[PDB]
Amino acid sequence: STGSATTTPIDSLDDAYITPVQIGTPAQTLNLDFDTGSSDLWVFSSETTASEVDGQTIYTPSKSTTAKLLSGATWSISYGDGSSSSGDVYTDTVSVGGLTVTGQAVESAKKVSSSFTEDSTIDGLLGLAFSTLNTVSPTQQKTFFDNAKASLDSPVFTADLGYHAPGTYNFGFIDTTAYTGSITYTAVSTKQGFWEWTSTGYAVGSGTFKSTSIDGIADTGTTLLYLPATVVSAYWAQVSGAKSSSSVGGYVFPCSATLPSFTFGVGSARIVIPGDYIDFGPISTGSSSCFGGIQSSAGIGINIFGDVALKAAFVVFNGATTPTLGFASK
Repeated sequence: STGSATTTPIDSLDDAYITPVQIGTPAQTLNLDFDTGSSDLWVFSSETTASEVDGQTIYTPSKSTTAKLLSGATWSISYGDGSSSSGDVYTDTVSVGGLTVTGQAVESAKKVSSSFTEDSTIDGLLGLAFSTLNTVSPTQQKTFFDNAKASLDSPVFTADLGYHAPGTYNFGFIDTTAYTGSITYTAVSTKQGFWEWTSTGYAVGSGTFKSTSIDGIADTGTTLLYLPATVVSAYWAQVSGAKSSSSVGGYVFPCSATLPSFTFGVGSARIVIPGDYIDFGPISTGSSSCFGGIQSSAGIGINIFGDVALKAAFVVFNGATTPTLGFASK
């Protein structure tokens, strides 16, 4: 089997991408944030505290003839941005782009933190990291991809995120028309539950490539590119007037600037992020200070190849017995 679904930016900045997901019978379609940095499929629901729902579409398990309470199971998750959610668990039929999994754990939120409530465009998350990170207790549950894997034509999914445009998540096949050149594959460590890999270096603009190992994760659920402070300083030093602002929470730059590209290495291959992908717009409406799309990871504990990086590539998440990541230009 295969599946193919379009993913759409939630706003004009590409802050996140939503993908329609069919849950239950008859289908209830919710727009979920596919997140290769986490491993829970959770949804706003008829159980979510009413004051914490503000425009999201909810899953109502009592209206699904295939929903079953997973008795005794609870979940609770906290994300790297400080947001969180928790609740109980149903199993139900879940379909993405024509690919159907029966018995998928659908984690129904009883509580969500304010950042979820305040974002009416995201109805939940669909985790695509390794199932070892799934938070359901006392019986950990498998991700949608893990459940689908055995049925797929090939045990892979691909992320093809658009810049200011829709893109595609495919399951079970690699669309050879969706990229240019060849795909370069690189080793993955699953020791932390992430799609963790080592970039071979970077360049700023037309500058020389610096060969240096940068361990990080491929994370579709993170907007920006978070890299070591040395690398980030080297980038922003090429933008007149750019500076790190403690009050704003990162590097800002004059909105009048033209940003240089940023290149990262994948083995001997190179992925170029155009400068325009690094512009996240005014820090507040009408400001002439703009927020940068490359930020320091120093306070995180891990480097994160988020959407800024991934949308410059066609990315293969190869879930074979020994997982690997592939990157191609497009």
